[PDB]
Amino acid sequence: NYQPTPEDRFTFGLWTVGWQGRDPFGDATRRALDPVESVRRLAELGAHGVTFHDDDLIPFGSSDSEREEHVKRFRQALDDTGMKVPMATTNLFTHPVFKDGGFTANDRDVRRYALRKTIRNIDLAVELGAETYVAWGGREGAESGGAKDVRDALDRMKEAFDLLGEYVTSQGYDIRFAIEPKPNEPRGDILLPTVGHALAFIERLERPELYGVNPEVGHEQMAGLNFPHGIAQALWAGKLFHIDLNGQNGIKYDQDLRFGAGDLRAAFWLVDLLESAGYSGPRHFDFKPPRTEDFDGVWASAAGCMRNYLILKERAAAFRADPEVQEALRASRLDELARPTAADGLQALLDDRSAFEEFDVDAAAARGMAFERLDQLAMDHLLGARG
Amino acid sequence: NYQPTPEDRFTFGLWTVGWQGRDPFGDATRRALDPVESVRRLAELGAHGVTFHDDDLIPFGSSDSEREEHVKRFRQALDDTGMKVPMATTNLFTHPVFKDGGFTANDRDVRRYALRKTIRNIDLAVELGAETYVAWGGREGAESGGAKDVRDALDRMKEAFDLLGEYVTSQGYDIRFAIEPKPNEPRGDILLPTVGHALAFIERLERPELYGVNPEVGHEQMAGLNFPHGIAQALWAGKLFHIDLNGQNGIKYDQDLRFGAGDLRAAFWLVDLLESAGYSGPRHFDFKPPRTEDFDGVWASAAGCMRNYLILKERAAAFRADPEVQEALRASRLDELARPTAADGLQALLDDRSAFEEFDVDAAAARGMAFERLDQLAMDHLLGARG
Amino acid sequence: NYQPTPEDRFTFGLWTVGWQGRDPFGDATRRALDPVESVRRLAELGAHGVTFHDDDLIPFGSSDSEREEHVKRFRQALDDTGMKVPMATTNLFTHPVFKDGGFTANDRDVRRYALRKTIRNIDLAVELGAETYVAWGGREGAESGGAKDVRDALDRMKEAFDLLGEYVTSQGYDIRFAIEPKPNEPRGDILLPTVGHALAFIERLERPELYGVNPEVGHEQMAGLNFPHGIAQALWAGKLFHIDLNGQNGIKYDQDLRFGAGDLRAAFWLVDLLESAGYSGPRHFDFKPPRTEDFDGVWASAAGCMRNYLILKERAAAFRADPEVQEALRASRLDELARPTAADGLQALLDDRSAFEEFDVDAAAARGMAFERLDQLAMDHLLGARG
Amino acid sequence: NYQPTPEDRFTFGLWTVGWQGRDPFGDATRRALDPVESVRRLAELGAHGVTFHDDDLIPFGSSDSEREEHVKRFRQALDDTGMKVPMATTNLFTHPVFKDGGFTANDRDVRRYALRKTIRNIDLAVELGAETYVAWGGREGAESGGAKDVRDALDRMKEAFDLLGEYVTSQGYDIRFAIEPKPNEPRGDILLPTVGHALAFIERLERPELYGVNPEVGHEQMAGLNFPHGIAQALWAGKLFHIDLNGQNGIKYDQDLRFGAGDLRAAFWLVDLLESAGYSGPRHFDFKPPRTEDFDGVWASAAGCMRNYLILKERAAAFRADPEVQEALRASRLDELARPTAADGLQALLDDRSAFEEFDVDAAAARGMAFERLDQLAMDHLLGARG
Ligand SMILES: OC[C@H]1O[C@H](O)[C@H](O)[C@@H](O)[C@@H]1O
Ligand SMILES: OC[C@H]1O[C@H](O)[C@H](O)[C@@H](O)[C@@H]1O
Ligand SMILES: OC[C@H]1O[C@H](O)[C@H](O)[C@@H](O)[C@@H]1O
Ligand SMILES: OC[C@H]1O[C@H](O)[C@H](O)[C@@H](O)[C@@H]1O
Ligand SMILES: OC[C@H]1O[C@](O)(CO)[C@@H](O)[C@@H]1O
Ligand SMILES: OC[C@H]1O[C@](O)(CO)[C@@H](O)[C@@H]1O
Ligand SMILES: OC[C@H]1O[C@](O)(CO)[C@@H](O)[C@@H]1O
Ligand SMILES: OC[C@H]1O[C@](O)(CO)[C@@H](O)[C@@H]1O
Ligand SMILES: [Mn+2]
Ligand SMILES: [Mn+2]
Ligand SMILES: [Mn+2]
Ligand SMILES: [Mn+2]
Ligand SMILES: [Mn+2]
Ligand SMILES: [Mn+2]
Ligand SMILES: [Mn+2]
Ligand SMILES: [Mn+2]
Repeated sequence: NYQPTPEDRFTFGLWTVGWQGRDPFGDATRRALDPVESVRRLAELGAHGVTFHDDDLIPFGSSDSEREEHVKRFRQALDDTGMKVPMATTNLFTHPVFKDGGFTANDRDVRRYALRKTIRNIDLAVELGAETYVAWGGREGAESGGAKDVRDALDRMKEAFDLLGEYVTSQGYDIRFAIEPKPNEPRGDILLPTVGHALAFIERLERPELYGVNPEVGHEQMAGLNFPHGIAQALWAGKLFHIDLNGQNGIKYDQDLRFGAGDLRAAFWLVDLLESAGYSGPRHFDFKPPRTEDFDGVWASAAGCMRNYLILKERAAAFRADPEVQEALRASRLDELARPTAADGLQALLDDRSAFEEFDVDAAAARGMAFERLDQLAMDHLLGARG
Repeated sequence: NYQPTPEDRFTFGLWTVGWQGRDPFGDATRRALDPVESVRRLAELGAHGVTFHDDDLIPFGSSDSEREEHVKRFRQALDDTGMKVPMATTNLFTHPVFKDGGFTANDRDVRRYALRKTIRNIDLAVELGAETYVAWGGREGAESGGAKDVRDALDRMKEAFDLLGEYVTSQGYDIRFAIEPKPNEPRGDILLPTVGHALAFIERLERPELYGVNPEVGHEQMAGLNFPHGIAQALWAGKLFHIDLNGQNGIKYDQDLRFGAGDLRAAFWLVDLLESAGYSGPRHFDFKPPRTEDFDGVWASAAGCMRNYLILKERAAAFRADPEVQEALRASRLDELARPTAADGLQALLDDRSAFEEFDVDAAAARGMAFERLDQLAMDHLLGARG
Repeated sequence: NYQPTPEDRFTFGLWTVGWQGRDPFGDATRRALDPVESVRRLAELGAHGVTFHDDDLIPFGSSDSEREEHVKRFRQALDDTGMKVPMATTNLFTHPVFKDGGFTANDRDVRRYALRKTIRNIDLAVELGAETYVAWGGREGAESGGAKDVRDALDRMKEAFDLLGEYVTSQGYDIRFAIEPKPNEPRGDILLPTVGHALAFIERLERPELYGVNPEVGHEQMAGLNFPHGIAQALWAGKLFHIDLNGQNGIKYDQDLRFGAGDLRAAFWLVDLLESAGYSGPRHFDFKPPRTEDFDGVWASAAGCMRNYLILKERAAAFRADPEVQEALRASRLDELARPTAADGLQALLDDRSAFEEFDVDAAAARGMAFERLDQLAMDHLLGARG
Repeated sequence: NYQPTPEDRFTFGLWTVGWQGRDPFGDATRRALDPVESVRRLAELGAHGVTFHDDDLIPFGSSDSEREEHVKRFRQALDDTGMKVPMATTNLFTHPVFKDGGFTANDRDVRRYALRKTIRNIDLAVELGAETYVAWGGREGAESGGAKDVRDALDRMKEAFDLLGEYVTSQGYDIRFAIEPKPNEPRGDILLPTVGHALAFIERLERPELYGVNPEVGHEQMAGLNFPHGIAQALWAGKLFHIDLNGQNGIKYDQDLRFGAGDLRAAFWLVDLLESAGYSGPRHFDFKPPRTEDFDGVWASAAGCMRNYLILKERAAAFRADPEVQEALRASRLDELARPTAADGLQALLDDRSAFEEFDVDAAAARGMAFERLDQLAMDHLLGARG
């Protein structure tokens, strides 16, 4: 059971399985993977596709012809396997020139360079068939309060994304942008640190319809936030364009554990939500096989990502289909939450004495919500302990 | 030095100095304060004004005539002292009926009751001259994932605020709404948990211009977020309608320490920002004198709030006026952050070979940002150690 | 399946199911429970026993004869049901007199009073057959740095516990003490904030053998610590005298969720450890049924505590009995971790050239730990997805 | 003012100022520093000394004669400048062989290698005159629960430290060990994660007198703990052998900011404590100049460490010498905290009716602690705002 196939739409970044294990306190524990080899290994495990930063696919500073050759070999592997490229992104974080940011570097020349590097990869992404272009502003931020005027920085951020929107519109490209929040690391505080901040920012862009969010499980958890709540807000706004799936154990460094590790209950409620809402985008994993692992462990970790999603999907589906759960949901008045509070309108509400003057506050207060019983039914379903 | 006067616009909630010291593990340590007495004591310390929830001023369940009498006595104290009431709010959290929320309770009758309780206090607030009406959804949330469908809850939240907006518009009242985020406590996760989430939500209301945010120092810090960054985003959006000032030591329960306690450097950078941006609203303190304190300690704690703001204001002003700091800010290219990245437009950027083909990436990378020197000048100014 | 019986040794505090739902922002949602009624309800659910603070059983300020009568009625219920009282504790936190602590209050008279209140309840506990007496220093701490000289406070803490040890020794009582850490709440920082700090402190008492720890799942998680690691250290030291079981979602206020809620994987690894190590003490639940719940929800929440332990016990047992897991544990060299590094002694180690001069560092480095495969087998067992 | 001299005993690790700026998301921004150059630059800024890991001074895998030459050149720089080497440590974290630990690696051969690498550097440290040898178990831990049996791991940890203690005793070396805790990073959870856990562990070693702690400001703050409280416990136990000074903004990745940055009030209370208790060891800075900085910024950041200590020292000293503060400390009964609760003994306490039967609980409860006034005097002193 729980065998993935390409129709489950599981995708992986090249940088995930290709992570060599260099951390801030130690050297690489694994050799570099050829992108072609990752493509084939992932196809064999049942993945749908891969994603890339520019610099994962084409070594930084490659000539135009080295570049052609890298793309050609990759494209051949995609053709041989049937793997897709639904998303791409830019590396605006590794090279030293990006030490104070890309789009919001204090140096204007760096900001211009960041835009040009990005635009060149948008052309490549469209050529490979990507529908979503992710921006992760990992260096946009500060360690000290005087270093970054945040209002000016947001003006620069909006300028950058507006220009990118003008570019795609002018070229007639069919690609949308997704902003990936993260609250900190590697900068002390990162700009647009949560899904909320990103959603609010998007509404001030010149063409807000071209921009959504790419939330990551572990990033929101680094701020102690409820990830399924955040995703529900993004879905409610119509802005869940892509998602990064992984695990995280609490408020600490960005662990990027395989999906299902970390906060397992939150993973269950995330799956429940994605599947109930009909999210139809890629189930993308942004994870790092731990540096303890050899190559066999790398592939085992990747497989476990997919396995854990398909297990949780089954459990959530059983939960929602259970008539005893359906009855519980009514006992807890989930049905009533979905009805309008005042479809009769404001004047009717104001004239309704059962809403205030004659509302029996004590009787309403005495009614239990029956949430603990509901939650235990959810636990029993997750654990497969329904007698 | 550092004596406040009413022109500094310092305000306090009645619930702040009036907090009796009941916590989840212990009984009250102080007797209840009469609102009239708080008004006079605060006027003597140099405050500008007070704020209230409905239930702080009028005991829950008062008759129409007890209500009149409470308001009359309060109004007399305001007239005797010259104190203003710039803000008011509703208690939709204390009474048991609000155990699952007000605006987003699963029970529809409770939601209607929450709206009616709110509207009655909006009329009172306008009569007392409040310009801002705060909403803190402290019970809107969940302890378990199945208890609250978050999409439906946001539909209900938007319904409630839309109706309030219709009400104020229809009455011709000159009052705006400010949403006060908090990430958790007393619910396991609270809806709209940060300034970002609140800002994004506001953009989906029918009349977004009537709604802003009332961010609180300690609340954003409960998610480990940078408070001055959050306020800069709110100012950038034009939505900083009011602010709650206090202190918080990290990610834990909501401490509500006096302003300046907690993260002192963040307090300095907040003051710097508010004063540089010309925020002209109330400097409102939402703090709890610790339960260790008697009445003399209560007034000492309140006075310290004001004192610490005026000290930090002086230090920030000295920082920004220091020519050596002005030179540092140029050395760190803050000037350049404020200039447009590409006022020449997209086509010019694309044709500019100095932005990419001929950009010397190594030379740009080698340039230091000089941020540590700048930050030490900021430290020296804060500490009054400029030789 | 998963029906508890008294032989599973599940115990509950009277304050758990008896929590009325008063939180720092709201009033009680449930009426007070008679201790006799809790005893009978818990006996019917299959619990083994109950625990109490002095003030849960005997209202503060009771006369000697009211006291007798309270104890008599409780004792009758214990006799009627077969319920035991394995643990007792003192309330040194609720009454205002304890606002700055009990054992470490700055006022010496309060400290003496705290000792006398404690000793009176130790006599009661011994009469009811308790084997463990818990001390939770919830008020021992500070909100500000100058308020508490911590060295003097630790001298006072050690003085208090030494005196209690002298008391029990002098009376010939067969009772041991267990210190329950918590890092913060209701004080800004609490003394002995983690299991580590408590263990270290115990070693400086005059009779360290009489003192152990009473760690609580949610408390260690409030500091972002791994609870099963902490318990392993306490077991290694021979100091796990009692345990508090509950759930907690990350670094925030003390939630006291039912056991199994919160961090579900950590619950699995805790059960695995307790059962593998042969912990033979009570499985005590210190939880709060959420205030959303009526009485039916209270009992459902309590039942779920027990259910979730018995499910996890079964899953952990299946994990460790699985031959494929046993083989995995060898592949990951858990066997080798259990062997002495240098049973040959220091000189032999120093003369062993295969340990250094001729150690092939590259070959050792290339070996994968196979941890991800092991962890996925653990996941599959937890979820009941072993094909 | 605030010019350091070698008598202030400020020390720096070679790895601090020598950090090249490689982080988990980016390449180095600065070239490698020769240790000789760091020694001379630091001597010019007024430092007392430097500290080293084996691998900072002697490139891993050096021959015996390269090794001699590295040590000779370093020793010459020490002789030229008058700089001391008070502390040394081992790198048991960088090389891939240490991916699962040094002392607690599951592979027994790695554990033996870790011991031999350590012993070789203890000989070097003694030759250079170090009095303290630090052990930071950065790789001792796990990402998953099944990977590390923690009891066995602690047996292995104790074995390793016992053997080191036997080694130094047998050689007659005058050097003590200090364990440096950290709660996580680069492992998901690290063993002995706080000062408490380390202190408790030390008490189970064969010769506990040879072992103390090397607490780091930012590490304890990564668990949300109060650093001055932790240090007070270490001083109370007589185990503060060395300290790492730096700054950290809350619960996140290990920032290693310059001292005084981060939580500035905690820095003030730490300085107050160190100076009041007469700590006479090195004031060692374990900080990372941010990667935004060039070499000029590196030296500015290092200088700021020292400056900020000397400013805080002056402010704390002024605080404690202020007669108005001395009077406040009596008003808050700090004097009484320092007196024994029951120097009269247990029987006298039991017979003292003023301790219980006739204690007026209400009168004691009504007395305010006056802590807020005290804390504001502390604030005013820190800020230099005493009129
Ligand atoms: O944006 C693409 C990716 O870039 C980097 O690898 C980030 O660490 C990751 O979280 C993000 O998803
Ligand atoms: O909204 C008004 C106030 O209501 C409550 O007292 C909250 O605890 C507080 O943070 C908020 O500012
Ligand atoms: O010590 C007994 C109990 O006292 C209080 O109720 C605490 O909140 C709880 O954690 C502790 O277990
Ligand atoms: O133990 C010596 C040092 O080793 C490493 O550099 C650690 O990151 C640091 O915290 C520690 O102080
Ligand atoms: O470019 C205008 C900008 O200039 C600043 O005052 C920089 O000093 C900003 O805070 C504002 O967005
Ligand atoms: O009222 C329509 C709503 O109904 C739900 O499906 C409730 O099941 C929501 O998730 C959506 O906002
Ligand atoms: O009672 C002796 C004690 O006195 C203090 O100096 C109080 O000033 C302590 O820090 C020490 O433990
Ligand atoms: O070496 C004895 C050790 O063996 C284990 O059971 C390993 O299975 C430990 O938990 C204990 O410390
Ligand atoms: Mn991540
Ligand atoms: Mn990601
Ligand atoms: Mn607050
Ligand atoms: Mn507030
Ligand atoms: Mn608890
Ligand atoms: Mn407990
Ligand atoms: Mn560190
Ligand atoms: Mn350190």
